[PDB]
Amino acid sequence: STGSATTTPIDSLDDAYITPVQIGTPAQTLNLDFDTGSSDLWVFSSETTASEVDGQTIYTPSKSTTAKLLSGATWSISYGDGSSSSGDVYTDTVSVGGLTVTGQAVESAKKVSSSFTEDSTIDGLLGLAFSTLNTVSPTQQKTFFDNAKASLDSPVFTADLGYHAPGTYNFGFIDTTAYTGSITYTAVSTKQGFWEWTSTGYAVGSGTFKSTSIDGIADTGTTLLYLPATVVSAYWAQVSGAKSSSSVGGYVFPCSATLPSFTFGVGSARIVIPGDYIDFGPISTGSSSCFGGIQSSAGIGINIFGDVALKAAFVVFNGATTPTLGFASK
Repeated sequence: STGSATTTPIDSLDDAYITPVQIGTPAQTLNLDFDTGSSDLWVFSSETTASEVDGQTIYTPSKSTTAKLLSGATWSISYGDGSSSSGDVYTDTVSVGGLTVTGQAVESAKKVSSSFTEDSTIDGLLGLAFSTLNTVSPTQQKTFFDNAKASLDSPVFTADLGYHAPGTYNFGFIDTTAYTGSITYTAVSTKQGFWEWTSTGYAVGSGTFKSTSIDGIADTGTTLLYLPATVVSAYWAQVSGAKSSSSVGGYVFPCSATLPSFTFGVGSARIVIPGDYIDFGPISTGSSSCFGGIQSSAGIGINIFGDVALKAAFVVFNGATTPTLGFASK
């Protein structure tokens, strides 16, 4: 089997991407944030505290003939941005882009944090990291990918995120029309439950390439590119008037600037992030200070290749017995 679904930016900045997902019988379609940095499929639901729902579409298990309470199971998750959610669990039929899993754990939110409530465009998350990170207790649950894997034509999914445009998540096949050149594969460590890999270095604009190992994760659920402070300082030093602002929470730059590109290494291959991808616009409405898309990881504990980086590539998440990542230009 295969599946193919279009993923659409939630706003003009590509802050996140939503993908429609069919849950239950008859289908209830929710728009979920596919997150390669977490392992829970959770949804706004009929159980979510009413004051914490503001415009999201909800899953109502009582209207699904295939929903079953997963008795005793609870979940609770905290993300890198300080957001959180928790609740109980149903199993139900879940389909993405024509690919169906029966008996998928659908984590029904009873509580969500303010950032989820305030984002009416995101109806929940679909985690695509390794199932070792799933938070369901007392019986950990599998991701949609892990449940689909054995049925797929190839044990892979691909992320093809757009810049200010829709893109695609494919399951079970590699669309050889969707990228240019060849795909460079690189090793993955699953020790932390992430798609963790080591970049071979970076360049700023037309500058020379610096060969240096940068361990980080491929995380579709993170907007920006978070790298070591040395690398980030080297990038923003090439933008007149750029500075790190403790008041704003990162590097800002004059909105009048033209940003340089940023290149990262994948083995001997190179992925170029155009300068425009690194512009996240005014820090507040009407400001002439703009927020940068490359930020320091120093306060995180891991480097994150988020959407800024991933949307410059066609990315293969190879879930074979030995997982690997692949990157191609596009």
